[PDB]
Amino acid sequence: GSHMASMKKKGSVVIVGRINLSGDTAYAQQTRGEEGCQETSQTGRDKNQVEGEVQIVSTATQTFLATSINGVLWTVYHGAGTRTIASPKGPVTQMYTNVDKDLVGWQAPQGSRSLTPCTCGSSDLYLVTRHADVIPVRRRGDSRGSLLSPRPISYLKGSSGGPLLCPAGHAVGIFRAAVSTRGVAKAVDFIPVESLETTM
Ligand SMILES: CC(C)(C)[C@@H]1NC(=O)O[C@@H]2CCC[C@H]2OC/C=C/C(F)(F)c2nc3ccccc3nc2O[C@@H]2C[C@@H](C(=O)N[C@]3(C(=O)NS(=O)(=O)C4(C)CC4)C[C@H]3C(F)F)N(C2)C1=O
Ligand SMILES: [Zn+2]
Repeated sequence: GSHMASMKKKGSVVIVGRINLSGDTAYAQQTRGEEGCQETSQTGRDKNQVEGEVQIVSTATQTFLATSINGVLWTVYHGAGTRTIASPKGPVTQMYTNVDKDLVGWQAPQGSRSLTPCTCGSSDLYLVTRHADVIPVRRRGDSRGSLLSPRPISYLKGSSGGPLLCPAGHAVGIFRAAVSTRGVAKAVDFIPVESLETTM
């Protein structure tokens, strides 16, 4: 538009839940409903206590995941764009932005826990989805892995930004895109943790 006085501001990304991995059972928890999410996106002020490594995040139009690794909350650019994230003292600007990698990052929220970058060199991985499904993935290249059991794309939608983990629970990568044919996801593409470590 040409009328700057009425130009709108995009809201903040908002943490609305988490994938609980602290015990023997993975499960999703919601920490904020849709109305409170809307309010928090506009103010950028989120007073909720943050816990865990994998957050469920939302904008006005999308929901996806974000994963703390080495004190940075990482997610995908196709979800967050250049948006700030809401925090107790207001909006927080991204400290990493790389559209070529489909990658953004903010300082990790106070109270969050960070995953350690994997140095195991192992190819037996586990994808964690927004529904707290743990999906075995065999690593097939620097940024690719195959599902041991393929599943319709619907079961992976909304899990970009989530982690691929090694058998020891280290972060190996961030889920970016799916490889699907006839609607069935047979493989996943992820941002390797080394690419995060280079971006850092
Ligand atoms: C056909 C398909 C499955 C839709 C698509 N496959 C696909 O493109 O595969 C090719 C071949 C193998 C790698 C990939 O190379 C292209 C790179 C794509 C990309 F990822 F780097 C990407 N960079 C962007 C940078 C800037 C702006 C937009 C971008 N858009 C991108 O990709 C787009 C988005 C990405 C996506 O849907 N991700 C997921 C997801 O859950 N999102 S989400 O949470 O619902 C949501 C949309 C709320 C945020 C995990 C997959 C879930 F659904 F399984 N896409 C399309 C796909 O996965
Ligand atoms: Zn490891």
